[PDB]
Amino acid sequence: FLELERSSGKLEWSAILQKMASDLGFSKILFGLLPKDSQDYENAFIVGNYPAAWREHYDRAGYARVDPTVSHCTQSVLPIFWEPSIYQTRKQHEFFEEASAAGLVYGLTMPLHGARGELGALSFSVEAENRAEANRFMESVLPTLWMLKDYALQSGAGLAFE
Amino acid sequence: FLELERSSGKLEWSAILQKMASDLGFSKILFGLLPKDSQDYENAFIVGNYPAAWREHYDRAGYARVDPTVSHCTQSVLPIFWEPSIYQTRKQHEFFEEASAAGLVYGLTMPLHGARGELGALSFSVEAENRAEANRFMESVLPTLWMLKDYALQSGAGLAFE
Ligand SMILES: CCCCCCCC(=O)CC(=O)N[C@H]1CCOC1=O
Ligand SMILES: CCCCCCCC(=O)CC(=O)N[C@H]1CCOC1=O
Repeated sequence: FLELERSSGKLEWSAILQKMASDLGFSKILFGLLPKDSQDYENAFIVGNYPAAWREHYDRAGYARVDPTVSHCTQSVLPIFWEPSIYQTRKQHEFFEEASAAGLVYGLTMPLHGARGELGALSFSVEAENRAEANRFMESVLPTLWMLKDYALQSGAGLAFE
Repeated sequence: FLELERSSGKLEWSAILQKMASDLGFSKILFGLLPKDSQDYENAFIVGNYPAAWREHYDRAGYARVDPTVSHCTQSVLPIFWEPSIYQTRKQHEFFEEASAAGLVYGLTMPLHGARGELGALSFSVEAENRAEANRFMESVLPTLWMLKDYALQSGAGLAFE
């Protein structure tokens, strides 16, 4: 946890975060951050190992307005699991189809709301065989994730905000 | 935690928040929240069972501007433990000495930063003989408190202001 805070720069910070996520049994992560009052989602600060094709397509298609995890983040400080039922609109249906093709089926997103108005998300995706297995897994590590997201946010904003 | 989310009104929500903190070892607590950019701390939505003399005295001589925990809250999302490591100035000396007289020797403060810009603090005080035991009491449930502060924040911001 405290290693995040000590890491000099983005690159080593990112590596620490990815490894910590890997330890817990997640295969993909995204840490994404925007400053206060900003809605420039396509130029957010992004770290992690999401597929670059997904990231580019997402930004090009403006999926930040479509991704149900992102609207949720703008509205809440509580985690959102990537349950089928968060994908409610036709476009979110297609979003899910496309996210699945990129390996992003099971996971959750922890909203980030930093001390200086930063808005963001920390998503963790797990490769699982079914929704029963995935959810039960995420539920096991959730208290750890909960502390992790705020440490990530404070240190991560700290390399971004300054 | 969901029993908090379902709370209809402030009084009802307050009782369950007080009960839960109490169940966790914290006989004194303060949930205080401001809307976006409200620096008038005496305007803040306030629940908990801090001694009323302390609160009114606090909200009148601008102890919010002296309290090291509030300074921290405007800069961090991470918890701050109440200790001389944070009370070090002379103006912060007597703050602690006075907080001590009111029974607030040991505790911690979870900064609050809600999704719509809300600013505030959830503070838990614990009764203990010494700081070693005090820290044990707090660190043992810190993951639970971490979840509780965000649950309190989301539900709370929706009752205070909505
Ligand atoms: C506020 C920061 C800007 C947003 C960066 C992109 C946010 C996300 O990509 C959220 C996220 O992890 N969504 C997941 C949900 C299934 O597919 C995804 O890509
Ligand atoms: C943003 C909220 C506006 C003012 C709310 C008061 C917050 C606090 O009272 C912080 C707090 O709990 N300080 C602790 C430290 C020892 O005595 C106290 O009263």
